[PDB]
Amino acid sequence: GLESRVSALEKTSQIHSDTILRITQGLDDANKRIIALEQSRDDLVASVSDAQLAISRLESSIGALQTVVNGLDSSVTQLGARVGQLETGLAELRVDHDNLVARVDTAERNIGSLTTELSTLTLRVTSIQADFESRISTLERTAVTSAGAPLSIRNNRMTMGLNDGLTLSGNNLAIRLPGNTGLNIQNGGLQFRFNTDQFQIVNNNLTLKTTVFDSINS
Amino acid sequence: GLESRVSALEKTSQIHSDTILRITQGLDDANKRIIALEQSRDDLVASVSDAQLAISRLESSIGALQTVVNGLDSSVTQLGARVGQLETGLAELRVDHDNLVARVDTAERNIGSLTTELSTLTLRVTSIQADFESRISTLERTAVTSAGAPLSIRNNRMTMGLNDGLTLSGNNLAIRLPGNTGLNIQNGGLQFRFNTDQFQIVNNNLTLKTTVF
Amino acid sequence: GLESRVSALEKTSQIHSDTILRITQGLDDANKRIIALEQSRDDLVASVSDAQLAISRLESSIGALQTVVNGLDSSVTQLGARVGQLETGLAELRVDHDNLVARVDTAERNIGSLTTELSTLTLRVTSIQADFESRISTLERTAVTSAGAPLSIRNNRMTMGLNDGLTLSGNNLAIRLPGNTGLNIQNGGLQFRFNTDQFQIVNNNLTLKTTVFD
Repeated sequence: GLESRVSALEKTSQIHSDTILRITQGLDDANKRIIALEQSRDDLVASVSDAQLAISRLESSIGALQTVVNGLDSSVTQLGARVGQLETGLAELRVDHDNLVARVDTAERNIGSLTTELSTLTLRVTSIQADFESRISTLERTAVTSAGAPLSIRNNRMTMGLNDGLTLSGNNLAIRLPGNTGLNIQNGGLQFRFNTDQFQIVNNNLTLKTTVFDSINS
Repeated sequence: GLESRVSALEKTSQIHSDTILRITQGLDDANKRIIALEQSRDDLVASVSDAQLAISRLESSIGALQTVVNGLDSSVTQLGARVGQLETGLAELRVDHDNLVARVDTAERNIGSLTTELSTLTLRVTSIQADFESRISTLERTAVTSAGAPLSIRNNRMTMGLNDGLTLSGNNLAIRLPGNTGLNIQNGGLQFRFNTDQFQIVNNNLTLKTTVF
Repeated sequence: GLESRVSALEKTSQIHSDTILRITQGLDDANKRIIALEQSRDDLVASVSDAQLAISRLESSIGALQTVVNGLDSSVTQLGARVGQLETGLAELRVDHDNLVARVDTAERNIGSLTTELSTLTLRVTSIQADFESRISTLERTAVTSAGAPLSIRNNRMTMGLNDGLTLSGNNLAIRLPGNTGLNIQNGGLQFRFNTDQFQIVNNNLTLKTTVFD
């Protein structure tokens, strides 16, 4: 009856008491685990906040590096064009210098050639001047350029003027003896001629012979 | 009395059972949600640790790359100075070459004139030598340089030496006949003169005239 | 007895009601804190995921930049080698040009000395030509190169041909009178001689003296 209803309550009350104590232990365990979770949350928020700032710094550093590198790339491209032209320019100036060196090599050979050719010609002029000076001089000292009477010169020709009594016989000067007056060229020269029965020569004087008048005296 | 007290206890006891069951249900659900949070927490810790390590590596590699980019920047600057010096040096040498070319241009033009003027002078010396050689030798072959007696040369003048018997009549050679000895220049030359009543000529001999009785 | 048991149950029933309410308050506190942790967890997942995505992007950028930088380093090295070859080349051309400048410096001095020597010789040749021309043509105009008889030239020597009657007394032209014929060179020239007791000269005529007949 009423004792049965009380006994049933006491039975349930003991179960309620045991279950309440178990729920309390479980709720205490859940609370501790929540605190540990809130601590982990705070640690994670701080680590993530630090990681986010570090990432932002890395993005600034990388972005600044990319621009510096981009600049370096253009400068290297400009220097590559400048070295390329410098190698072309130096190759051209070397070809131009070598072509000029060949021209100087030819000019040095032509200068040396003119030096000996002029030396030969200067020596030749000295040789001709000396030989001709000596030859002209010999002629000037020894050639006949004037003459005294009976000789005369007209246009490089010398002639001899002769008066009557002197003439040319063959190629020679001779004594002219016209007619017959007792003069003759004989016995190597000029001789006088006389009748040898009438005349004689005594002391180189014409003399009448001693016997001339013998026929008259007889 | 007790029936009402027990009845009240029974009513509260039934409410307690129902609330206890709902609380157990709630605690069970809270426990399941705590487990999921602990697992999520473990996964976050692992991923944050991995993120920190990766950041640390990015910091190291950016730093090393900055050092290399700094070294590259200085090299590009040093090369830029060297290139500009080479560009000036080549432009200076091209000017110095072009000026020396102009000096060779005149030298080549001066050699060409010297070669021409020497060639004309050589032909002139040959021309002068041949003309004078012929003229001198003609004079050396034909000119009178000596003479035999009665001719003599003194200071380029030729004279004729004359003995008594030969003289000048004007500028002509003549026979000298001093005084009157019967010799005379007449009838075109030398003749002997005699009295024509006392002498005659027979075979070019002076003869006494026959009519002298 | 039974009333003592009822009173024991009532006391326990009130303790149960009070603890149930405290557990209800505790469980409610737990649920609020769980909801907040779940939302914080969702935000952390989103923020960690954003950070992981940002990290992988930086890793790609660093990898790509390192590639470019190594290429640039390779490019600067080759350039530095070309620059060094250009420097040794320009220094070689400068030496070669300055050695040619010295060769042109001596060649110009040689050309100048050769212009002087050729100019001096040209004037000298003209002087020799003018002096010799005058002297030669003076000899050509005045020198004796031919002679009329009795003068004759043989090998630049002039002689005079003489017939009998003409000879030489030393270097002088003389009349030759062989033997004793009455002719003699006396009183400055040619005279005829005669016996002055038998002959006389009257009007330059040989005459017999009157005394010869007596």
